[PDB]
Amino acid sequence: MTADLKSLAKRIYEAYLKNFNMNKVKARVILSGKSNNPPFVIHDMETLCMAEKTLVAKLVANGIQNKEAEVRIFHCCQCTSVETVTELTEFAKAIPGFANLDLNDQVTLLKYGVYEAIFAMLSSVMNKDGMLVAYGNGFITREFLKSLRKPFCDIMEPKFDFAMKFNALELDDSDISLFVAAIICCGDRPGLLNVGHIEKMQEGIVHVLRLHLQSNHPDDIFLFPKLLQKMADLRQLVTEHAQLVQIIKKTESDAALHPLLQEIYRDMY
Ligand SMILES: CC/C=C\C/C=C\C/C=C\C/C=C\C/C=C\CCCC(=O)O
Repeated sequence: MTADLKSLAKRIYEAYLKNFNMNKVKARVILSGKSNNPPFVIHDMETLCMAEKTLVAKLVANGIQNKEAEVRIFHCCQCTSVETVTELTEFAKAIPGFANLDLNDQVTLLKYGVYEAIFAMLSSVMNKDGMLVAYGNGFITREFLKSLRKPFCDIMEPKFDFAMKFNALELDDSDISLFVAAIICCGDRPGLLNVGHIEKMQEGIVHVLRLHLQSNHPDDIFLFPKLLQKMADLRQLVTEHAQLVQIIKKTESDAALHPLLQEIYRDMY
């Protein structure tokens, strides 16, 4: 007559496999070079423009009215975030207690948590040379993103830096699913109404995470505190990312921000 924490961990993992279009196994199969619709490599302007014509044709169907390359890239980044936000919102229903919260608290938790979760999961599609994009159908190089004009070259590099260290922890999907659930369940988000119930939701999911890591990673006795630190690092990465997005908003008139993301950023930090 106790909670079955192993079963809860499996429920979380299954919800993550169902709700996210990309997972670490799927990404690694693509990244390894394994036969139908392999990713198109974007390493320079020529290959960016070829990939766009095949994979996002509408965005470049405007002739002389097409936006600048960097702005098109930023638009594609935002489309990816909007999709991942939708996936995270459905995933969160699997977290014990989340769907029992008031709707406004669900919204606040997702508002602060989504970009932390986005950058954690992005590590799964990154290696030291580049990252998968467009539902696994493109691979854009880290050097190409660094070559973009300021401020757009400053978007991805800190995320690659985070990812290389995160990937060295050698987490699998069963671990990452619980880490993402724990990110969402933070009782210290600004503006929460029912802090007490959220704190107990957080305690429960972090307990599931700690026990799972103990079992799944017997070789790394500090993995749990390492991941607690990664959550704090992600909060700082998101604060800095939001500051850069605000610079883009103020100084780049063509880089329209999608309304869902503007709402996430509004009053965030
Ligand atoms: C063929 C063109 C398609 C894709 C290549 C262009 C851009 C890369 C796409 C996605 C990159 C992945 C994640 C985006 C990272 C940070 C989010 C920045 C925008 C935001 O603040 O929501």
